[PDB]
Formats: sequence, structure tokens, C-alpha cells
Amino acid sequence: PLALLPLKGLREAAALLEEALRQGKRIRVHGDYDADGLTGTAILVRGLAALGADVHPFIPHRLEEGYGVLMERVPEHLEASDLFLTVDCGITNHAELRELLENGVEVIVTDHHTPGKTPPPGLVVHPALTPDLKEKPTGAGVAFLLLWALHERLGLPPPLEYADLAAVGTIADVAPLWGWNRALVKEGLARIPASSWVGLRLLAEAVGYTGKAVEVAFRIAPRINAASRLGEAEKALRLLLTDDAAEAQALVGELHRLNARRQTLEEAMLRKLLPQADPEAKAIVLLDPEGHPGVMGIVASRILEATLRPVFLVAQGKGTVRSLAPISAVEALRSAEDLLLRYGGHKEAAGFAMDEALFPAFKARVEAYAARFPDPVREVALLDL
Ligand SMILES: [Mn+2]
Repeated sequence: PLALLPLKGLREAAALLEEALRQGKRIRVHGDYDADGLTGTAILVRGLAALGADVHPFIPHRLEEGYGVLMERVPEHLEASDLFLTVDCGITNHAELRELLENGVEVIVTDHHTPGKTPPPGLVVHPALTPDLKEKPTGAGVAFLLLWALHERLGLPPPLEYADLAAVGTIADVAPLWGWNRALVKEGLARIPASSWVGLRLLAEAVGYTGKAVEVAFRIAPRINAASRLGEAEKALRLLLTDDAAEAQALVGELHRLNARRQTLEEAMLRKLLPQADPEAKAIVLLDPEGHPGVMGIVASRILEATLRPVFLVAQGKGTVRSLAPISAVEALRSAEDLLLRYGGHKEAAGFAMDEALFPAFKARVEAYAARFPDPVREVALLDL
């Protein structure tokens, strides 16, 4: 049964929010552009506003600026808020220490992604930093809990009215769905048909939602994620806020387009690139001069799943990477570094930019790099698929 799951930080957070409410502070909710993040952002933005707060959302542009809090827009975050609230990001954006410094903007970091060495500055609400807890809530999950807590003090009923959104974000992030997640999802799914948010009702209707969870995961979530991938996140967020049946359906249709267009672009890129793969290579290094970068990542993962080799795709001047077993995406990019303009990431995934003119040289460098190291087949349980 749904219960306000512990979580080390909620009390302090709720405190800070109520404080903001009374003082009429400007609250900027900085979420992610994926379904979990957008959905979570919606919860806090409506919830707070519902309690007469001064809230406005802020979503990054997946294609121009990356994920998380962007340092370049920090100055802009300052002039716009008194309380900076993070939704599905933050824990590794330590340079928002400038938030607390530069001016006195209180920072509340909500997240669920793998934490770094040290937590980031500010009041943190992360499930992995809660002592003896193994519930695994998602970004939208944490926001829901956060809205719940704020409801506790102030003395208002639990925010069940918001479980649907929270449910969409959870399934979207394919959480275990075995812990408290189950109660949230089950409760959420049930409230979708005729929920309190037209955008979500109409959408659920459009995709013929019956009540199944697979329907949220395979028809609803894709539609919401499709927007950011084509530089149209806002459209998705607005759908989730709006509550104007008119504007709603218009948006539902705009998401239909976006989703279809994303799918067509993946299929198109895939059938152009897959044949060029070839598992005989220590690393797959392909170049689709005219490929939409907002879709390469997906294609890279599928090419990997198919070849069990590191994949390096470059389209326009951008590049993504997906590798496994020995080879590390970033470290591969370490060499050839000179050939790049920028680059960053981790072991399994990484990104970068470069002048396509150096592609041949880059391909040979990365190939040679993976030439060292064993063959990934001597590691994966193949359930890797
Ligand atoms: Mn998430």
C-alpha cells in the first residue's frame, strides 16, 4: 500500500519548500528531458503551484546543451530564482556550488542516478544515500515523495492524484517495479483513465490505453521521449501541464508526429549502418554524414547488441559511443583525443565532436585502440541482450 517512503532528505526539503511558499520565493524546477524527468518536473511544478507557489520549469535542450545542469546557463538560473530545485539530475553537477555562492540560491537536488565520490552541494534527496533502503524509486518517484512530504506538514491528504505521472516516469525508466514502485505503478495506472491531467488522459486515449503497464512503456513513454530527441521537449512538458483539452489534443497530435518521425529516422539510419557493421572489426566505426544525432545513440546500442563490439557513430559533427567488456568508451576517445574537438562519458557510453575530415584517421586510431584488449565475448553473459 502506498506510503510516504522514508528517504533521507525529505523532511528538510519539505521544510525548505514550505518556507519558500510562505516567503513567496521564486522556485525554478530543473528537470531532465526524458519521460521520467519531464513527468517528475510536472508533478513538482503543478503540485507546488497548486499550493500557490511561484514555480516555473526549466528543461535543457538535449541537442544543443547536454543533460543535467549547464554551467553556461547558471547566470541565467540566478537571475531567475531563489530556490533552485533539481528533478532527475544534479548529483554530479558540483559546479552549482556557484548557486549557493554566487548569490544565496537554496539548492535542492532530487535524483536517483549513480552518485559520484562526494554528494553535490545543497540539500540532497537521493534514494541511494538513504542508509538501509533498497526500494529504488525513480526521478518522478522521488518528486512524488517530495510532494507527499510537503503535503504531510501543511497537513493535506497524500497526493494520490499525482500517482499516474509518477507511474509513467517509473515505467519509463524501467525501474525494478518490485518494491514500492509496484504500489506506485499499480495505483498510477489505475488513475490514468480520466486522470486530473488532460494531456495524460487524451494521450493515454490516443494510444488506446487499456490499463496495461506495457502500454505505458511501449506506446506512451516513447511518445514523450520522442520530443526531446527532436528538439521539442517543451511540447511534451506542456502537454503534461496544460489542462486545456483544446491545446491538449493539438499537442497529442504533435507528439504523434514526433514519435513517428523518430521511428522513421532510427529505421532509416539502422538499415543504412547495420550492414556496414561487421563483427570482424575490433570496433565498429561508422559515419553517416547526414544522420540525425538525436537518434544515433539508439542506433549505436542496437548495432552493439548485434555485433558485440564497441560502436562509434558520427553524424553531422557529433559522435556517440557504446562499448562493453574490456574497452572503455571514454578511454577509447582518450586516444584520438587530438583528433577531437570535445569528448566525455564513461566505460559503456560516451559522446564527442570532431571535424568529419579527420574521420578516417579517427577510425584507424580507435580500431588500433581496441586491437589491444581481449574479445568482449569472453565476459558478457549474453543476457547482455
Ligand atoms: Mn531517471
